[PDB]
Amino acid sequence: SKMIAVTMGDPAGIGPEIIIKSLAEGALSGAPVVVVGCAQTLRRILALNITPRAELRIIDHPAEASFSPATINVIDEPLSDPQGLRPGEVQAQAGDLAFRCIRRATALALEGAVAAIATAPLNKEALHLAGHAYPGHTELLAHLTQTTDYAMVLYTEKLKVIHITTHISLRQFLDTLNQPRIETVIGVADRFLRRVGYPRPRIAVAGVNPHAGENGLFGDEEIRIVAPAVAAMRAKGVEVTGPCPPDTVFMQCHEGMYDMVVAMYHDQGHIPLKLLGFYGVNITAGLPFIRTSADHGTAFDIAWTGKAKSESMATSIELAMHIAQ
Amino acid sequence: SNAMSKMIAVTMGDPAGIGPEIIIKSLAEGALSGAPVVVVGCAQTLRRILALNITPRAELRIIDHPAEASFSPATINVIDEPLSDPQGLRPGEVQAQAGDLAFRCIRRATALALEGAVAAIATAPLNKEALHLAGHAYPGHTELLAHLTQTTDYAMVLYTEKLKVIHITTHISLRQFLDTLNQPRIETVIGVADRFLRRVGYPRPRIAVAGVNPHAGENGLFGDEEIRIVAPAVAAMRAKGVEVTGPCPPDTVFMQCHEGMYDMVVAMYHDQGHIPLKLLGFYDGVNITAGLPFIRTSADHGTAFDIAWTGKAKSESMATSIELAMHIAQE
Ligand SMILES: [Cl-]
Ligand code: NI
Ligand code: NI
Repeated sequence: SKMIAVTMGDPAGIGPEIIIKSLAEGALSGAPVVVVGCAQTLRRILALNITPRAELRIIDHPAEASFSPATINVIDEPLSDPQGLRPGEVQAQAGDLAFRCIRRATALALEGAVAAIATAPLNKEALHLAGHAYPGHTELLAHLTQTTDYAMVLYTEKLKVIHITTHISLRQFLDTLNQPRIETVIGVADRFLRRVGYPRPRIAVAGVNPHAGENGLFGDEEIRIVAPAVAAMRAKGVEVTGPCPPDTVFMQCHEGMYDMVVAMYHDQGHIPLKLLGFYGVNITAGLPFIRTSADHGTAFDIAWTGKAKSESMATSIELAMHIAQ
Repeated sequence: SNAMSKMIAVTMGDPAGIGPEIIIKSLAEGALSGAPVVVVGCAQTLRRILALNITPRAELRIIDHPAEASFSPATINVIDEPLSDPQGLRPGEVQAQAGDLAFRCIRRATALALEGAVAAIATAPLNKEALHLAGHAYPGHTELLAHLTQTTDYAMVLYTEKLKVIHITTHISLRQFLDTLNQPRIETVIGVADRFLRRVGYPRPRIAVAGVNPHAGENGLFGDEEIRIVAPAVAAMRAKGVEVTGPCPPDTVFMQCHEGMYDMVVAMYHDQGHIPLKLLGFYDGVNITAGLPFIRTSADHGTAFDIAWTGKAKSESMATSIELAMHIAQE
């Protein structure tokens, strides 16, 4: 039984309650999931009657987990002051816990004690206040695993995408586009797909401009940057093609012509995925293990009220499990 | 005529291209057999195509005016706009007489649409080089139609029952889109969208405007086009009573429209609007040139001189464009 670790995230946010909701009932009840988090915090949430009931089984190591419906196995990573934590506020002890849970889960994944991680949201202000000077999970995970090259993947059965960049302006994407990064991401895609079991991954690389530039009629990015990256990776034995017209390449992948598309920018890849009804499926590819997450924040405005939806947390756990098993 | 609806015109386009054969295939059989469609084109060219046995059979009914049409299955009503030398025309070659015909059919059909004799035009493709060689200095249909109807403000619409999109920009580089994005154009396109949908019969169209940057900028974290250009356009049009909202995150706005939250999305650039439509299966690129005084449609195919007059060109997109023109024309 391949296990998933789930990190608590910021305990003052919605992470604790969406973890309990995800694991206490429904499809993931009794699933092989180990929570790395503050057990006392989980108990405070349970006492507020804002989630289904659950028994906690505290453990020291994933190999000591015992899975059953309505029980949550927890490796306790304690807050310094669990009873003093205030809901929905930026607190150093909360940012510190978010960091420590990621650190501990990462160590377990690197040892092979768990197969993958699914992360609950952290608050970057609190993370920084606690002395952890990372923009977010991605840079922290990269540091803890000595991973230089990584990229965001959206993963569904029929359409998979990996992104050259994500949360930057469209203009910045154009002004930073570069051949080394595209080659790197093609390589990350190939290794990622091999590791999920595709012996000979078929990868398509999207162009930048309409019609992939129509032979230079629109822009020069395809001839000067994208096509040379494709050629270099084809020479290195990757089954990669492109540049491909953006408005047909995702369609082609969805129809089974390719296993994954390399999208040039956030919306190029996100628009098609979310239209197909995937509004929990993001993977940080390139790390030594699979890491999933949801696109939502800590939601301090509603934290500890039971209003936050747990579906994206559950979807991220399900995805990690699916790939691991 | 014996139409039970408004009629539309179909223009032949460049006769040396695939226009003639895809018109015949569209109208001679299948869904549009007997439909209230009048072809404006060179009848002798259609007869040359029929004699090549590269299409289904069809009887031609030549007429002088749409009101004199008589619609029936496997018959095509044609207002004959003749080539200067129909028997000398060569398939799949740039020829002045072909460009001249393409122009004349558009001119004649436009006059009929403006007079109300037909309610829309669906165009077959023309060849720009031939159009220019015939002394008609236009990049293509859109500019020619805009000129003949004195239309300044227009935009490309993709139309399905669940997802409709109108474009700020289309065939330009992403960099040129970013360098030329301006508030007046966005206001104009919102206006074109509102008028188009009200005409269709949506008294209070719900229009969403897509952002430029991821998360529509995320309150400025990922760029400022939304704050400086797009949001002011939306506010200006809301002040004119348009039910317009945005800027919206690009990766959720098309999905929301598709789910029924909005009637139409204003897309900022070509791929932003084209990726979602082609993913849902609409790969033919049928589109409406919105803002003209009448409905005009077309498919995204060219003249395909490589296969012209061989019967290999697919007619499905032509048929879909005729069907869409006919449908939208009924409002
Ligand atoms: Cl109308
Ligand atoms: Ni995002
Ligand atoms: Ni196009």
